[PDB]
Amino acid sequence: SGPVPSRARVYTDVNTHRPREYWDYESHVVEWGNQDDYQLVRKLGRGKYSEVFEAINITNNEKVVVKILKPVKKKKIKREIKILENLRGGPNIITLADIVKDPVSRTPALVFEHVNNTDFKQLYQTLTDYDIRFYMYEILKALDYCHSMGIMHRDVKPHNVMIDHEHRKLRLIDWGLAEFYHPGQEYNVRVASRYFKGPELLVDYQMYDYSLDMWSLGCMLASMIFRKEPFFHGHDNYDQLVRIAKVLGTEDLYDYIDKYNIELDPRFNDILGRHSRKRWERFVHSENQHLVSPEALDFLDKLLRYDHQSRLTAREAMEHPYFYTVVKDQA
Ligand SMILES: N#Cc1cnn2c(NC3CC3)cc(Nc3cccc(-n4cnnc4)c3)nc12
Repeated sequence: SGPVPSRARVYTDVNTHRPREYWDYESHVVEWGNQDDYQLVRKLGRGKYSEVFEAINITNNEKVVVKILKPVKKKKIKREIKILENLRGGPNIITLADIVKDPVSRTPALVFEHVNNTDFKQLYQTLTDYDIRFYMYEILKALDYCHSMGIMHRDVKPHNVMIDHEHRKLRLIDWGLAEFYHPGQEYNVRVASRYFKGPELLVDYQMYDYSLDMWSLGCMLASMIFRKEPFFHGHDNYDQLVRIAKVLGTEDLYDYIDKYNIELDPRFNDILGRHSRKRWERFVHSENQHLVSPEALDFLDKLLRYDHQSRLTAREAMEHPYFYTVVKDQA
């Protein structure tokens, strides 16, 4: 009879202090550009809700990326657009450049700045220890910004990070799952990719916040420093929690569940079992050691907690000793 409520420990009331129209995205009327300014060059991808193309803007010969949407509810498009507009100009956030509709096909299309992304297949296997720190820092810039701006991404994962390694340039993309944080709001748990889902999603706690992003970020980091993609390799949503439980241990899981008075889907009773909390050494090997340091491990531990309220904030993370060499070097 009742899960215990949660609020975010930071940036809690940011949207409340803004005018309505900032977060009330169903109000948003869309500014349409001229679709004849863009010619499609080649397909790049086929996401869940979109097909993605490289294009040229013929007015200025600018290279651009075009996301043509499949049928989605207008208020979700208004949501994606509103968040992009609110965040435009923020550090390492992708820039929305324009919005167009095919006059006949009535299909909306988002137009983005092009990033010359070297492929995350082969990039991630040439990344030095310093490289990872630098790019982890650059993602945290984006996350602290969007959080301070009342937004949670909700789909942080390698595919949604664009890196031009030649120009040491990073952009957090795909804001189509992002939502505004409002104290006491119960969100949809059917979000994020399986391997990147935090416990709150898996146990069905809806009153989550920005700290979801910090779990996902931990997942990314783990896979990068231990060179194990994906780090938590679940067979389905249920088993994903088990993979977490096999590392973080069942004791803290049940403490988390008590505190928030969560009702576990009675299925979980079977397969969760009892499991100790493992040390990170069980994942350190000769081919990864050159990426793992005590400071990296300390950092990771403080991202990957069941209790969303005890995970580092983006700002806290940025102050971690893991990034001292990076922070000092960025002068
Ligand atoms: N935004 C952006 C951007 C910017 N650059 N870029 C590149 N650059 C190509 C490698 C040169 C690829 C690329 N690919 C891609 C593939 C599937 C889905 C999405 N997506 C989903 N939601 N928004 C976007 C994007 N996206 C981008």
